[PDB]
Amino acid sequence: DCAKEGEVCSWGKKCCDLDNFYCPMEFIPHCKKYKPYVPVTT
Repeated sequence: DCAKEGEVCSWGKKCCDLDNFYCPMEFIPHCKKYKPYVPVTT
């Protein structure tokens, strides 16, 4: 079992593909697809 795209991650579950998806930092994070290659300060 895993959290698909748009599914609650972190406290909820672990995103099926953490490599292609990331878990946001909020009250109820949702699996979101991303592909960064040039991270910047923030």
